[PDB]
Formats: sequence, structure tokens, C-alpha cells
Amino acid sequence: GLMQFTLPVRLCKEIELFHFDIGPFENMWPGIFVYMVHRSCGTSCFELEKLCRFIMSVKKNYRRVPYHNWKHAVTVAHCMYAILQNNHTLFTDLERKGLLIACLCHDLDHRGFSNSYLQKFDHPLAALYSTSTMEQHHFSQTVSILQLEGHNIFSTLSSSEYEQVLEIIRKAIIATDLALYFGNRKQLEEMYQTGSLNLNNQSHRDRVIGLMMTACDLCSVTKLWPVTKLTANDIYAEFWAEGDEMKKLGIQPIPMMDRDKKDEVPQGQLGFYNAVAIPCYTTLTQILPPTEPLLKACRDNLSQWEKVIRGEE
Ligand SMILES: Cc1ncc(C)n2nc(CCc3nc(N4CCCC4)n(C)n3)nc12
Ligand SMILES: [Mg+2]
Ligand SMILES: [Zn+2]
Repeated sequence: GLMQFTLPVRLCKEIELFHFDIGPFENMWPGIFVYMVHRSCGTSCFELEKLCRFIMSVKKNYRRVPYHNWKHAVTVAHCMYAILQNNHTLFTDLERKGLLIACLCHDLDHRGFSNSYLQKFDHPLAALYSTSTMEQHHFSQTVSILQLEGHNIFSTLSSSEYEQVLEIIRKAIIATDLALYFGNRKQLEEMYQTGSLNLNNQSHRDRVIGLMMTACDLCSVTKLWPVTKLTANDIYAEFWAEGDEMKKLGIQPIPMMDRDKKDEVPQGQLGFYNAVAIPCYTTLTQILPPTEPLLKACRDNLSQWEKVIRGEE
């Protein structure tokens, strides 16, 4: 109850910044996460014993894939932490509670394959969930872990508060389906431009939280260049494995997943920053002005990929 979590001075200062890297020491990531919940939510949001046991069950249910792993989960939660702290008064006690949990849980039991590969393989999960296949699985794995004995971090909540928080987590995790991002950003773009955007409209908040989730999920593009560059290696190492598997089913994979088109990665990053990342942080900066550093850092990394293409690295 009187037990603060603290971090070494460099982490204590740098963790508050959007571009923070959680580092290569796996055993400090649980502590980093608890630090963030305590500062974001209060030391009283969760029974510590239950929270610690929830974090370790979540960790155990991420797999050793190159990118969609426990490190990604904590990175995405840290980005959400920075957004929530730079926008203190815009968010409910329930949202602050739900959204950090949502980010930690959002890729639970990922196998390193896209929804498209599950569908062409005919994986049982593609029969149970026709759209946002992995994302419905991620929410389903979240609920399972919440129902393990001693794991109900939401036990203090009322019956209807509990239902509201699980509904925030569900929509948050569904919104990490990048297929849904495009339409969601377009709608938020037009609502903001016609002045109809209203944060008391629950369906408007949903879209905004949706965009925050895309922003947090893509946050490798908002880091220091060497972090950004080394994460792209992990991202492609999954995609190329999936490409190999596509070829094993006798299907030419899209270029994104073809290791034979390695040389075109820089140009693929350009497309991605222009088609997805820049638009995402642009619209997010408009709706939440204090998130501008994510847009600024995304633009800087775009410029670093331009440099790679021009032979300047
Ligand atoms: C940084 C990042 N964060 C999150 C996600 C989901 N992605 N996806 C990419 C790949 C983007 C991409 N790459 C290509 N290439 C085709 C030729 C070689 C590569 N295309 C067409 N599109 N990068 C990221
Ligand atoms: Mg995902
Ligand atoms: Zn993710």
C-alpha cells in the first residue's frame, strides 16, 4: 500500500517520452509496466498480488516469434502510457485502467502469421472468427486469463463498471486490425473537419481510442532511427516466414512477404509511412494536440528511409 515502484533515474526521466525504448532486459519489463499503471491510474487501481500474477500469465501466453512477442506488448502499452499522461483530463478512470491492459493483451498468443494466412491455411480460428481473426482470438485469450483464479484485476469494479471495461478492451483490441484502421481514420478525419467530432458521443470516443490503438501498435516508426531500423528486421523476419508458408501452400505471396524482394524494403517502408503511419499520426495530432511528437518522430524516420534509398546509408 505504501510500496511505490521506482526506476533508475535515466528510465524514470526517459519513460515519460514517446520515443522511450524499454530496453533488452526482459526481467525489467513487468516492473516498467507496473510503474506505468501506478503513475497513469493510481497505486490503488489494482491489487498488486493479482496484477503481478496477471502480467506473468500474459507474458507466458506470448510466443517466441521475431516481432509479435512480449517485448511488442510492453512497447505498445508504453506508447499508450505516454498518450494518456500527455492528455491527463480527457480520459475516464475506467479508460485509463482498460487501455494499458488492452495494449499488454492486444497480440496474446500471436503465431507470427497474418489473418490472411490463417484463412488460406484454413486454420480452425478462421472458422470460429471470419473477420479480425487473430484480434478476436487476442480478446478471447484476455478473458481466459482474467478468469484464472487470483487473476481478476477488475474484482473491485461494480457489475456494470466491469462490463464497461471489458467492452473498452474488446473494441481496443479489435481496432488493432489494420484492415479496420483506414475507414476508422477517414471517418475521424471528416468528423474533425466538419466540426461534428464530439467526445461525449460514446461511438466517437470508440473511434478515437481505435486510432490511439493503431498509433501505439505502429510506434516502432516513432523511435530513434536505430530502434526503428532494427525492429523493421523483426517485422520482415515474420512476413518472410509467412511468405515461405504461402509458397508451401502453392501461392505467390504479396511482395511485402517475399524474401526474394529484400532489396525493395526501403521503398516498401516509404509506401507504408505515406499510406499508413503519417496519416495515422497526422489525424491523431489534430484530435489530441499533445501527441505531435509521434508525428514529428514518424516524419524523421520517413526521411531516414528516403536517405537509405539515395545511397546516403
Ligand atoms: C514498420 C511497420 N510497422 C507495422 C507494420 C504492420 N508494418 N508493415 C511493414 C511493411 C510495409 C511494406 N513493405 C512492402 N514491401 C514490398 C517490397 C519489399 C517490402 N510493402 C509493399 N509494404 N512495415 C511495418
Ligand atoms: Mg495484432
Ligand atoms: Zn500489435
